[PDB]
Amino acid sequence: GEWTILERLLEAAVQQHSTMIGRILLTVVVIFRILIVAIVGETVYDDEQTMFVCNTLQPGCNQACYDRAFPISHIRYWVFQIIMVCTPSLCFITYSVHSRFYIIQVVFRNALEIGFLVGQYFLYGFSVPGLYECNRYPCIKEVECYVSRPTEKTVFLVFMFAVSGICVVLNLAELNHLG
Amino acid sequence: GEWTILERLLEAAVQQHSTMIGRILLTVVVIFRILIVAIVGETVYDDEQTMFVCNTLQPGCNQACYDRAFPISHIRYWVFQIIMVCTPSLCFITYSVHSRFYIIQVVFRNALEIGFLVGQYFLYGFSVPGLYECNRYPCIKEVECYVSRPTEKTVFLVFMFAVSGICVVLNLAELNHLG
Amino acid sequence: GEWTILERLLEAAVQQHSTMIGRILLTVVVIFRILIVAIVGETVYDDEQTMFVCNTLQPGCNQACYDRAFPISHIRYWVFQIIMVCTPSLCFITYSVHSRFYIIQVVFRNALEIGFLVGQYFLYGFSVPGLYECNRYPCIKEVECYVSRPTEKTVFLVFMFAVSGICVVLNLAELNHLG
Amino acid sequence: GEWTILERLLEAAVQQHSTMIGRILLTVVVIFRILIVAIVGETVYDDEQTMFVCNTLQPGCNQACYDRAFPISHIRYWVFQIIMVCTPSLCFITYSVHSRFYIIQVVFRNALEIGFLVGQYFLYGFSVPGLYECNRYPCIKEVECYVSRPTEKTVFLVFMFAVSGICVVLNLAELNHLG
Amino acid sequence: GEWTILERLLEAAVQQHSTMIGRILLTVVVIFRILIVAIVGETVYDDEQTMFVCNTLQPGCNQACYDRAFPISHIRYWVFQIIMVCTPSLCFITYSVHSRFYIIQVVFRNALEIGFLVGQYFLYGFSVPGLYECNRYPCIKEVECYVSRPTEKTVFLVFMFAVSGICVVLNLAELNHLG
Amino acid sequence: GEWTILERLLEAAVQQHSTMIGRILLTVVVIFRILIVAIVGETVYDDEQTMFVCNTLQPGCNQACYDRAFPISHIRYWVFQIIMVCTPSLCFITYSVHSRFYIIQVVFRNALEIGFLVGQYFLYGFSVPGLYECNRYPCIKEVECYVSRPTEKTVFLVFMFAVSGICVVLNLAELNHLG
Amino acid sequence: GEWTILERLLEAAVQQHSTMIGRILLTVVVIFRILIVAIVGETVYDDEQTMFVCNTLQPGCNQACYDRAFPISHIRYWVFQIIMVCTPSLCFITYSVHSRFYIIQVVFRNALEIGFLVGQYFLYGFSVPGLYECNRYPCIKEVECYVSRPTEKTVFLVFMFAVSGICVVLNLAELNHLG
Amino acid sequence: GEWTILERLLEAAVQQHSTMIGRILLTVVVIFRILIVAIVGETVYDDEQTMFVCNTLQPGCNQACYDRAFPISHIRYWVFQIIMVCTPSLCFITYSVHSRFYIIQVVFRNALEIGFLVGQYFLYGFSVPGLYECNRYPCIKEVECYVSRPTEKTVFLVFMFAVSGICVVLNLAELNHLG
Amino acid sequence: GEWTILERLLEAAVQQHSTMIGRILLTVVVIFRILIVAIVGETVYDDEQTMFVCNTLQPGCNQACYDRAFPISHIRYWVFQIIMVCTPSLCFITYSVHSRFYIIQVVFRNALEIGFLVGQYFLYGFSVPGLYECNRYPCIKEVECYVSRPTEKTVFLVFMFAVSGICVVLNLAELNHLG
Ligand SMILES: CC(C)CCC[C@@H](C)[C@H]1CC[C@H]2[C@@H]3CC=C4C[C@@H](OC(=O)CCC(=O)O)CC[C@]4(C)[C@H]3CC[C@]12C
Ligand SMILES: CC(C)CCC[C@@H](C)[C@H]1CC[C@H]2[C@@H]3CC=C4C[C@@H](OC(=O)CCC(=O)O)CC[C@]4(C)[C@H]3CC[C@]12C
Ligand SMILES: CC(C)CCC[C@@H](C)[C@H]1CC[C@H]2[C@@H]3CC=C4C[C@@H](OC(=O)CCC(=O)O)CC[C@]4(C)[C@H]3CC[C@]12C
Ligand SMILES: CC(C)CCC[C@@H](C)[C@H]1CC[C@H]2[C@@H]3CC=C4C[C@@H](OC(=O)CCC(=O)O)CC[C@]4(C)[C@H]3CC[C@]12C
Ligand SMILES: CC(C)CCC[C@@H](C)[C@H]1CC[C@H]2[C@@H]3CC=C4C[C@@H](OC(=O)CCC(=O)O)CC[C@]4(C)[C@H]3CC[C@]12C
Ligand SMILES: CC(C)CCC[C@@H](C)[C@H]1CC[C@H]2[C@@H]3CC=C4C[C@@H](OC(=O)CCC(=O)O)CC[C@]4(C)[C@H]3CC[C@]12C
Ligand SMILES: CC(C)CCC[C@@H](C)[C@H]1CC[C@H]2[C@@H]3CC=C4C[C@@H](OC(=O)CCC(=O)O)CC[C@]4(C)[C@H]3CC[C@]12C
Ligand SMILES: CC(C)CCC[C@@H](C)[C@H]1CC[C@H]2[C@@H]3CC=C4C[C@@H](OC(=O)CCC(=O)O)CC[C@]4(C)[C@H]3CC[C@]12C
Ligand SMILES: CC(C)CCC[C@@H](C)[C@H]1CC[C@H]2[C@@H]3CC=C4C[C@@H](OC(=O)CCC(=O)O)CC[C@]4(C)[C@H]3CC[C@]12C
Repeated sequence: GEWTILERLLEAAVQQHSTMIGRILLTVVVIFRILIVAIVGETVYDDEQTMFVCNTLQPGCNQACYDRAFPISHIRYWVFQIIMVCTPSLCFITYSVHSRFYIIQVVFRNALEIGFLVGQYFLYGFSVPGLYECNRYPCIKEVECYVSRPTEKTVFLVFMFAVSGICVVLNLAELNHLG
Repeated sequence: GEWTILERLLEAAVQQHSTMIGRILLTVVVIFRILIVAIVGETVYDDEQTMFVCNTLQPGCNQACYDRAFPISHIRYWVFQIIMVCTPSLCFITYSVHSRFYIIQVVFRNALEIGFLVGQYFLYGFSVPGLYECNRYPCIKEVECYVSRPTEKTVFLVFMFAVSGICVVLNLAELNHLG
Repeated sequence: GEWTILERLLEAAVQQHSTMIGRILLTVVVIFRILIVAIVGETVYDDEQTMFVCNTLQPGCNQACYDRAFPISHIRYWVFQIIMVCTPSLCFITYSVHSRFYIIQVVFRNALEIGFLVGQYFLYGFSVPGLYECNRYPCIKEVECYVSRPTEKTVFLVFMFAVSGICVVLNLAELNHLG
Repeated sequence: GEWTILERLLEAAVQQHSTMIGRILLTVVVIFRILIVAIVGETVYDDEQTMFVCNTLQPGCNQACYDRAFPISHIRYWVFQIIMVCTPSLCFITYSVHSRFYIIQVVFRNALEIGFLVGQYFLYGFSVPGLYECNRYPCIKEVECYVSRPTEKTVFLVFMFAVSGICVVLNLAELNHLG
Repeated sequence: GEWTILERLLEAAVQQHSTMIGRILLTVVVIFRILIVAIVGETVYDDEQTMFVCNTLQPGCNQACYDRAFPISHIRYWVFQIIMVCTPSLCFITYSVHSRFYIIQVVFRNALEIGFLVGQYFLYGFSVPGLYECNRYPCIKEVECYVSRPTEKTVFLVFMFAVSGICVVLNLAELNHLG
Repeated sequence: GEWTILERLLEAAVQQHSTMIGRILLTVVVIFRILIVAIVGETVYDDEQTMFVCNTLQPGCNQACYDRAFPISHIRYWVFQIIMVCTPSLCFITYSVHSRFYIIQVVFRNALEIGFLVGQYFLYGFSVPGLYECNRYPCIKEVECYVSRPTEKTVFLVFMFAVSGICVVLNLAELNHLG
Repeated sequence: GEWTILERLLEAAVQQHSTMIGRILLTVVVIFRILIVAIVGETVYDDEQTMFVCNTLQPGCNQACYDRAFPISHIRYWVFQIIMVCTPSLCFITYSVHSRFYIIQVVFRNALEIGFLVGQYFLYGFSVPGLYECNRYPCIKEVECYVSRPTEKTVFLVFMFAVSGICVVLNLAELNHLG
Repeated sequence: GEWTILERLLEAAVQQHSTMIGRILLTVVVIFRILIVAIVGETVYDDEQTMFVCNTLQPGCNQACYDRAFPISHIRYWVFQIIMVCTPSLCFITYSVHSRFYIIQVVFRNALEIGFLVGQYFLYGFSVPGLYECNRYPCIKEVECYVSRPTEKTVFLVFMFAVSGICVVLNLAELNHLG
Repeated sequence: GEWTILERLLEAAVQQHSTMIGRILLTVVVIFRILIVAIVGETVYDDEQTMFVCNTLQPGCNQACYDRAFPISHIRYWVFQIIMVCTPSLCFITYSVHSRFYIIQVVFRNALEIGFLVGQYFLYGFSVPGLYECNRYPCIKEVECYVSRPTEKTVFLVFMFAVSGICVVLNLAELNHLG
């Protein structure tokens, strides 16, 4: 992934006036989200489908049950969330050199943070179990499948949920501050 | 992929005078297309032929049915589209330092955007199913094949179609603005 | 891993006034931790699950016993520790350009160093043996499993424990210096 | 490996006053060690365990005999040696901007060079044979194993020993020069 | 099978006085039962467990589901029935050379014929299907298994049931004849 | 197969008065049917299911398509026909020692010969092809299967049909002779 | 097995004077033991070691656990018992043509019948389970193994125990008769 | 094969008056044909299709090329020839107990011997080579196949041709003797 | 094995005058040797080389170590011994119909019995262990191999040694009787 283009864009997008809460929120976003996703998370989800196995002899059942158990990977959801959260801060380049803008940005950023947090709760939950039960064609009746590295993905889920809750609390604090 | 050469060329190609609609179009192109293709999309289509399987014993039938089901990969079509869309904006370097030019650029950019959107509709459609039916030599009669990660590629297709429709609407808005 | 973003952040975060002990601690952190993790350690833990084998015919027992023997990889724990240790020094950017701060930073850095050292002692220990005994479902009764590169991971464990003990001694020396 | 961080640190660490012998030693270190390890040596030791085979049917005997024959890889020992040798020259950044220092640096650098040369002689020797005899559990009695690319690793061993002997001779020449 | 010992015993056991119905019953028994079992039936049930397959990867599930689907083979039940039916006629050798005996023999032969016919109805039924559903340990949940030569074993079942019904009708005819 | 019991029964069953046509029919039956089935035919149909293959990866499709292509083996049909044809001649033992009988025997033997000849025509035909097309569950759509020793089974079919036609012509000749 | 030599020897050994109980015992021995072992039992124990499987990857563990679970096959024990029981009746040929002898024969036959019945109880028991637990070298710790055709061997065990108990009761009846 | 039925039939068929040449012909037939086919030849052609291999990956090509190279096995042709040659001598049982007959028998026996000798020359030839070239569907273009035990089948072919030529010479000698 | 030819020869060879000890010896030979070898022993040694395995990857090492561990099978040694022991009793047919002969026969029979008993002690011993150690070419150094059915072959060895010792004691008793 070409993270240096996003780095240079975020360097040119952090020149806008911000409050204390906004700078604490940017510090949490830079440290607890970007460096961890861009350094640690890529290799964890590397052998997700290679080391996914099911107890059957039916061709094509592994693909069906893997696609049914993990519709979207965690890492790609987090990368999309990171890109979308910083979008309101990237519209400053277009709107500047070319206080209502600040309020609109804050409102949109709060709505995005809450939407992504709720979507993360509904998509995944709080844990990744080590077994899965599958009843999708072409598999015959119900079969059982086994997952790769479930403990380290439960740890990743819990850590990301905690960081997103912190950023949501700071967003609501600043929203109350504006009034 | 060497995306930093395109970055430096687009940095030297965005010095041309543009309208408000043109800057909104460039912002949508930079955010919703380049960062997602250059960060997220490369790894999704990595095991497309390795995890493609068919129910047969005939040598060479997997290659024939994979080539018949996916004549061109989605990711390479999107990269070519990204390069071609920014071509009219890259001819400014040749035509400058060396308002009719602006109008010609707008006309060509609208024609390219509509051509690629229609070609994307005719090549792929709106969904990627999880099964395929193949009747190509050397396969005997019709055989059935199974696809890798179909839900996340339906999600990618829908997202790209929405972004291309937004950029087409802005292109027609600016075309009407010029008159 | 994108270590150059952390490099540029640590270049912009080392402009704070520091004592002699703090500069010796930063030199030990830069040399004995970052260059070794960022150059040497990545390739050692590359085939940890591919070259992990157990003596059984049960599908899914390799995944269960590998997840039970190594809940979190050493390399990811060390990367997270490196990021967290430098966090108090990365809050200077937010708190500066925007002596109590120095004392609070020292207290938090000492607490983090001791917490990570104790957690490393409780998670892993001092050696990595070459055999493992597993009694987790779906494995039948107890089975025996064999580990990849155990001597070079015992060497890595001992080296990291020695460096962390040195940095803890310097942190307590500076804490006594402040009084 | 992130060799550009070490490059930038060595660029900022070569601003210290040095003698003629010290500059010849730095030239030999830069050319005959860093460029060869950082360009040529990484790919040679890539399939060391994949292309290591033994004549047996016992599960887990390949891991035991590979770990017994190569406790530490040559390439990682050389990288650690390169980092440690340049450490005395990297303490100048801390000790400068913040002739006894020069003498202490020379003494420590000579001790490190001799220690690593003797350790390299005792760990490996002068050649890498193409056969190995193993009598480690779980292997039954003694078994025979075959090695990958032994001639090119004997060539690498001899070349590195010659370069280290040259740098040791220059270190003792400068030590005599100081008196 | 040593059928010639039974042949010589039945040659020495058919010297007893019998009625017309008893000789018709012996003719049906000799032709429609002994020659067909002793010539045709042995090879049909030769690959019953070798060509029995189930859709699973679990060791030991084939043995469990084959033992659950066919507790006793058809051919061995028929051989035991043939031996037991001729037992009352083989007690004449002991009771002769050494009309109440004739009546007791007829009563016992009728009871045996009806018992075996009812047991054959309850054990097997009228058809052998080509699929089986198994939920026995160590198989996980329910699995599906496929049978070898089901049409020719349905034909064998129907033929044997018809012959046994004919012999039962003749036994009841003679029982009524005695009064 | 225990053919010597049938031999001894046919030796004790050929003591009945017969015409010239009946003795020619018995000679054709003894030579062209019993010796060939009892010597030559057993080994030809030994590997019928072992050397039967289909082009698929579906478990259980070989059993389904083999059972659909050969509901009853040729050799077992011929053995049953041989036993049934000689049945009217085996009722002489019961009816003798214990000319209307001769006429009834001739009528029943002609009816059996014609019934078996017509059934052989409808079951099999005149040739055994080397390919088969199968569309039975669990096979997906239509698959193609290959047969073992088809030329030698076409030769066997033609030879048996010719011999049965000769015996039918002699049976009708004797039936006309009686009037 | 050459059962016709034993047949001819038992034909020449049954010319001795015997009582009513002795003839009933010989009838039970001839029918319920010899014909069933010589016709039915040989094929049941044909694939005992081929269809015996264990859940392991260790070479040589199948042989060790099969030899530990079935030290002597049931069928060979029954054949030896049949030969030994008829031995006292086969010494009449030597002692005749060449009432104390009759009494000695009865005493020895009763002792043999009781010894074999008790040995059968202690060797096997009353049932054959479908699972076995093995802890014999070279198997690692305890492993689990699966048995072939356990229900039909429990049926065989029960039938043989019932017949042996009947023959023991008749032997003790005749022993009391002699006084 | 049940050769004892043919033995007993040939014992009852050699009671006809014969000349010296006819008895020499019967001696050659009994010794050089029946004992060798009935003792030696059965096991040679046992693994003809199991040990027949071709250099391809196409399913079903082995069956096609084996059926094309050996339309009828040598051993079955020889058994049929043996049965047919003795047929004229087996019609004596029907024609006797029930010199023109002798002449008709001699004429038919000579015609059969010459027909079978010429058919053996045209079907097979004089040698069995060790390679075969096959261009039959489903094989792609021409493929090469390898034969099992070719030298011992060339020896068998030559021996049988010599014996058949001797019997043909004796048949023509006796035909000339009759005139 | 054609044991009925030996049966008929031993029936025609037991017409010679013999003493009481000679008839007891013939009874022990007929019962405890011929019926057990001809009924029980053939199937025990059926899978001796198929179920013999060694822990290696070297082609041809199984054949070498099996031939080194079992130079001659037990069953073939016992069959040869049975044939040779009865040879002196088979020379009576030649020497009769065509008391010094009796003495010479007794002397030769005693010498043969003692020679075979001593040879059996030196060839095999008293037990068959379950492991074997092999150091024969092409095996590399020493390897370990595992044996099939060792307990039932130790039982067979002990039983045969006991019977041979009984027959040797009776032979020496009769030798002393002659004087
Ligand atoms: C996360 C995905 C699924 C939807 C992403 C939608 C974005 C494309 C949204 C989120 C932030 C939104 C922007 C937030 C702020 C505004 C400012 C608004 O203009 C101003 O505040 C300045 C001019 C004025 O004062 O009216 C125009 C719309 C815009 C750009 C919004 C348009 C819709 C945006 C770009
Ligand atoms: C997407 C693929 C399949 C075709 C790509 C074709 C391009 C090579 C096209 C699209 C944009 C086009 C250019 C758009 C604008 C013009 C300007 C035109 O010149 C001017 O407007 C300036 C001089 C003048 O005023 O006449 C000369 C042709 C050119 C470069 C066009 C030539 C053909 C181009 C390069
Ligand atoms: C390692 C993981 C599991 C927890 C990481 C928690 C961090 C997010 C902690 C460790 C360092 C802490 C900071 C260390 C120093 C302080 C300074 C404190 O403010 C000051 O010293 C300046 C203003 C003043 O003088 O009060 C406010 C809290 C803060 C940022 C702390 C908040 C909590 C932080 C960021
Ligand atoms: C290779 C591994 C196994 C051990 C690496 C140990 C290093 C951490 C050693 C080697 C070089 C040593 C340094 C070489 C020079 C000196 C200078 C000495 O101070 C001075 O010369 C300046 C002040 C003065 O003049 O006293 C303080 C110790 C120090 C940093 C040494 C401390 C121990 C160091 C850092
Ligand atoms: C099929 C299996 C499960 C049970 C087999 C039981 C047999 C052992 C049965 C069936 C036939 C029975 C026999 C049928 C006839 C009689 C005759 C009866 O004696 C007489 O009729 C003659 C003396 C008299 O007139 O009393 C003594 C019992 C006996 C042998 C019966 C005893 C029990 C037998 C042998
Ligand atoms: C081939 C299969 C499917 C059916 C086999 C049916 C047989 C059991 C048939 C064919 C020959 C038939 C027999 C042919 C001749 C007669 C003679 C008939 O009696 C007599 O001719 C003698 C007494 C008299 O003169 O009436 C009684 C029926 C019976 C035995 C027939 C009964 C039915 C039989 C046995
Ligand atoms: C089942 C296995 C383990 C041991 C088999 C031992 C046999 C060899 C036993 C069982 C029956 C026994 C025989 C039973 C009867 C007698 C009769 C006895 O002589 C007589 O009764 C007749 C002369 C006399 O009246 O003394 C001599 C011993 C002998 C043959 C016994 C010797 C030992 C025998 C042969
Ligand atoms: C080898 C296969 C392909 C054909 C086998 C045909 C047989 C069935 C042939 C060969 C010998 C032939 C027989 C040879 C001798 C004669 C004698 C002939 O009658 C006599 O010689 C006696 C009465 C008389 O003198 O006319 C009637 C035909 C018959 C049986 C022939 C009929 C046709 C037979 C049986
Ligand atoms: C077991 C194998 C390895 C050697 C087998 C050798 C046999 C072929 C031996 C054992 C018994 C021997 C026979 C035992 C008895 C004698 C009798 C002897 O003649 C007589 O006693 C009758 C005439 C006379 O009184 O001299 C001639 C040799 C011969 C047949 C012996 C010749 C050698 C024989 C056949």
